[PDB]
Amino acid sequence: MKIINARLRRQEALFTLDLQDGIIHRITAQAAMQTADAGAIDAQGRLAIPPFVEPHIHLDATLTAGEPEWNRSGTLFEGITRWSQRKASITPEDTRQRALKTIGMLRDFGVQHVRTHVDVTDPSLAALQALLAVKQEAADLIDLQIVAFPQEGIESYPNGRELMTRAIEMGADVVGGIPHYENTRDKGVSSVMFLMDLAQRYGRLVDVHCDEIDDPQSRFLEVLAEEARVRGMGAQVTASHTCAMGSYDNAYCSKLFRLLKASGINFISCPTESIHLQGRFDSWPKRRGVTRVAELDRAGINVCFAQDSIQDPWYPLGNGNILRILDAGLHICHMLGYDDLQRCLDFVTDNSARALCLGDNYGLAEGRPANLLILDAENDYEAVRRQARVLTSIRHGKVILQREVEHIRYPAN
Amino acid sequence: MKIINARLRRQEALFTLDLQDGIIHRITAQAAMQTADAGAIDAQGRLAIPPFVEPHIHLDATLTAGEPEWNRSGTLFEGITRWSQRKASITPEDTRQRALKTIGMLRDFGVQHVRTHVDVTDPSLAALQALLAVKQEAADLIDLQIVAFPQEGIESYPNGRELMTRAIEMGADVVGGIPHYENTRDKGVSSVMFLMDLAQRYGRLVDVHCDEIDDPQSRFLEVLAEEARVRGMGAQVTASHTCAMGSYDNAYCSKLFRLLKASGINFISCPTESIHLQGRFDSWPKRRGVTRVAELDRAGINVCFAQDSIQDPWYPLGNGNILRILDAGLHICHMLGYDDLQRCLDFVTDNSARALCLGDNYGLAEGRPANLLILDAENDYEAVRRQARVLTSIRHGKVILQREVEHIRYP
Ligand SMILES: Nc1nc(=O)[nH]cc1F
Ligand SMILES: Nc1nc(=O)[nH]cc1F
Ligand SMILES: [Fe+2]
Ligand SMILES: [Fe+2]
Repeated sequence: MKIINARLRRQEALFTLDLQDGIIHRITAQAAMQTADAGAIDAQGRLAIPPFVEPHIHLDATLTAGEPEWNRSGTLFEGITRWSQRKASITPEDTRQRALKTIGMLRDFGVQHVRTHVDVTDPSLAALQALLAVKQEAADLIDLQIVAFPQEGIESYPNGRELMTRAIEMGADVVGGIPHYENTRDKGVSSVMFLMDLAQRYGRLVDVHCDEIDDPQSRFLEVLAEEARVRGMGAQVTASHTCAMGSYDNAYCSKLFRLLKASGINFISCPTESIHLQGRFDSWPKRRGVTRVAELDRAGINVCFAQDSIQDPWYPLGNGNILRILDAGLHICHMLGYDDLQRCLDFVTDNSARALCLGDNYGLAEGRPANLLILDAENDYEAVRRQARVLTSIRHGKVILQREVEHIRYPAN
Repeated sequence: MKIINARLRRQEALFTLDLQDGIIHRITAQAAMQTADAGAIDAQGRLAIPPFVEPHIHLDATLTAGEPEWNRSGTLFEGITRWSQRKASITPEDTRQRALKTIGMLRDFGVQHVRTHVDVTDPSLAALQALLAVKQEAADLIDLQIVAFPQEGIESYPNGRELMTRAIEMGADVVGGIPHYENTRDKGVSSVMFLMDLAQRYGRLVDVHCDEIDDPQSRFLEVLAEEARVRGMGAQVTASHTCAMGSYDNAYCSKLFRLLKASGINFISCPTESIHLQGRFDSWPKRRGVTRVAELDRAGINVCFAQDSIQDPWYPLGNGNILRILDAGLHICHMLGYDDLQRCLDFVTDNSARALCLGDNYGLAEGRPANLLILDAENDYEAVRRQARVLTSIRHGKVILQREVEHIRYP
């Protein structure tokens, strides 16, 4: 299949992309606009990018907001209580139906790579069973990674170490954790030691809910980064949230950055989720509660944005559109400078792909899989400013989604 | 013209809206999802609302981002510097062309009511002249209100008082102000006294940029509210921004609220603008810098949301879509409760209309102007969740915008 008149990120020239056998066969700069022969897609000067990535979402909990009760306080902790209640009625088929519906939303907005956390603090591991099957069933739309996520703690929940182990042995791709939620500081530390041992023993990736709390004493990130560094696993390890970093002592944080850089770990921020869940224990002034995204990025540290929740016990909105999350993140993290906006798509594509260790299975380069979108915009700035629609989504060389370009009529002239 | 099968806000019932001679002739409850007759518009269970309002925007500065230099710090103060530079080459034609294009964006997203601030710290009053003209020219799309806004201060700029007076004489609807930017506290206070005298003498509305700064000592709001209360002009008065309130001592703020309630003034918050401009002088933790929107609303005080800027020396983004602003404000102000979401369109429709004193010229009631939208959603919650598109905009009983319903194909 041929795509002509396509823009590529941060370049002026138009390109033709030749897709064959499910991979990108050739990419070639054109002289100017050209005409689509039969069986050629004309991108019409629109941007072609690799697919959006959703590197952190809770598909087991998606679409359960209000069941059986609402999170009245809007806090992380009440959300956990509400989820605990909903867990009483989770079945594999219930999980499957909700997850597939949310996957449809992600697909509608150009997401082809998803990393989902699944709560394994449930002796039945019902949601895990369902999502391991969804991974197979939904492969025509997405590549799904599954994180074994001990929502109620590893050290603090009955048989927590055993449940994490079962989940990894069943084939969860990523080992999770929640050290700030363990009952004591010492158990928070030992949970990190366990999960890293587990990840290393089974050769899995790591993605830990790390310091998702406004307490400036929540410093489990240093433990994770140092284990990553010592074990030589940096690239395989992601720290999600790190909200407490947004409240750290600045002298400590400056020291910390040396280790963060040295460890080579990745960071995920969920700005719409954290703006909603953080700052709840302040009066006024009210902190933003988001990690230091701009600063990590300027230090050469890989950071990206994620939606986290869609209509679940923690977050009542969500429609699958990662560009809305990008917009929120640039605002809250003070990244609306000219240079930030010229490359802002990094934070929902390339950086996220690096966090998920997609390697050569991602990106527009000859020889890589033919997975791409055509966006209704010419560049990064216009993409975020207009919240550009995904006009075409192509997966394994096939068109899986097509939108018409919006047309507004003015009947009164 | 007849619209059938329309949802109205916060009800499950279906309605027919009958429009004649530019007004809403009849609103009738239906007993079913009806088959449409040849002439009728079938809303198909979609929500009909009065138009979105943009109660605070700077049209004179719109689409000037980067001219002649960028706001590198992303601060309110550098923004004023860059604007001062851009103002050096502002002309009426320049203002008119940019303002019309942004008005086009606002129209595209269902905005029919707009209050623009115009910088009158300019002895040529170029932008004001242009916008007074645009108010008439663009009346087929929007009802525009103009605020005489002394960007560089009243007491603090050469002939500031005389320029404010001249701007009002020329026909500005609203008297503006910027007390926290005056050079001393005492001059901030005197500027409020002057601007209230000016508004009261010429019978104009008031809308002040009030305490747009993270300084907890910035307390001009109390002076503004007290003057409003004493003069009996609360309903005519609006305080825009009030970012400092998000940093006030809490005992003081609790006391202040009694005055805010008694004064009857309105509040406008610009969440995307403030999240961008505020908190710049903190390290960590970093404050939100937005006023106490949820608290004002719970105290029965009228508050609403606005875009503030579209691609200007203060804010590099913007596309005219007020629903994105609503989204931002609900998140940043911690108003994502179930109850909040069920009525969240208040903050970009009814509340804003109240701030602009639109009265019976606004709202879906018999006898009122046939100005309304059909949104691609059934209720407030879905409208903000999906960022619902405006499918139809009707003004004075005529369709002025039509969008196709989006249809995704899956091959
Ligand atoms: N933000 C969240 N934190 C958690 O620990 N669980 C689920 C969530 F959505
Ligand atoms: N937020 C703003 N404050 C001002 O004083 N001027 C212009 C703006 F856009
Ligand atoms: Fe999460
Ligand atoms: Fe303003």
